[PDB]
Amino acid sequence: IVGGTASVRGEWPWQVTLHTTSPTQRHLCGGSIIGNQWILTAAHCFYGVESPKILRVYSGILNQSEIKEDTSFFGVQEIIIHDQYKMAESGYDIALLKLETTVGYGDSQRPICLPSKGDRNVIYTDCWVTGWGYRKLRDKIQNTLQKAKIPLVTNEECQKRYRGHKITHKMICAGYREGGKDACKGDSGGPLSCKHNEVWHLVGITSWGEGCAQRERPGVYTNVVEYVDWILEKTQAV
Ligand SMILES: O=C(/C=C/c1cc(Cl)ccc1-n1cnnn1)N[C@@H](Cc1ccccc1)C(=O)Nc1ccc(C(=O)O)cc1
Repeated sequence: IVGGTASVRGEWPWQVTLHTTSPTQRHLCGGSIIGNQWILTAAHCFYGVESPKILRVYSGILNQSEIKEDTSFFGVQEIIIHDQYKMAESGYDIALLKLETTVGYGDSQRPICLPSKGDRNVIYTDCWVTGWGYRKLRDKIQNTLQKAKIPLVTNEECQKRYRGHKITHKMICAGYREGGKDACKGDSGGPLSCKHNEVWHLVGITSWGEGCAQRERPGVYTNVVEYVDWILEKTQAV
C-alpha cells in the first residue's frame, strides 16, 4: 500500500495473508474471509501454483512477525479459479480457496458481506484498500497491515486513464487524479472494503495497475458485485 498508515489490530478482520511454502515460506497475496471455509482472492496469485498443498491462510494477523512455524493457519483444500480467467488485465481475476477446516468467527476474524445485487446503483464514498504490499514500486512486503482511503472512479474515467486496455464493467477502479495512495506489489487478492449504512461490503479485489499510485493511473479491482452469482454457484453447490 502506497501512502497508507498502520492498521489497528482487528480493524479489517476479514483480511487474510495467503502464504506459499514453495520454495520458501513467504506472503503471496491478500484475501478476504467471505464464509466459514471460504477465502475470496485474485486468480493471478496462483500463476505457477501447481497444488493447494503449498498454501497457508493466516487470519487474525496484524503483523507478519506474528507468523512463525508454530503459528496456526488454514490449509487449502481446493483452489477455484474463474474458468474465463486468462490474465488480470483482461478481467475474471477472481478465485476462491476452500479451506480444509472451518474458521471460528471472533473479534479477530470474521466475514465481510458481499455487495447486494440491488446496491449496484449505490455510490460508495468510504472505501479502503488494505494489505502488506510495497509502499513504493521498489520495496518489500510490510510487517504491519497498511490501509489507505481511496475514492472510487467511474468506468468512463478509468477507461480514459488506460488507453490500449479494455476496462469492463466487471472491473472497478479507485484512485486520486494526482496519485499518492494505491495498492502495490503484494496487495493483490486483498479487499477494497466500502462502508455503507454502517456495514462493510467487499466491493473490489485488488487486481492490477500501471505502476503504483501514479497520477491518472487508478488501481484496477475485480468488481465483486458482478460476481455474486459466480461466488454463490461455487460456495453453495449442492
Ligand atoms: O500485488 C500486486 C498488485 C499490484 C497492483 C494492484 C493495483 Cl490495484 C494497483 C497497482 C498495482 N501494481 C502495479 N505494479 N505493482 N503493483 N501484484 C502482485 C502480482 C503477483 C501475484 C502473485 C505472485 C506474483 C505476482 C505482486 O506483484 N505480488 C507480489 C510482489 C512481490 C512480492 C515479494 O515478496 O517481494 C510478493 C508479492
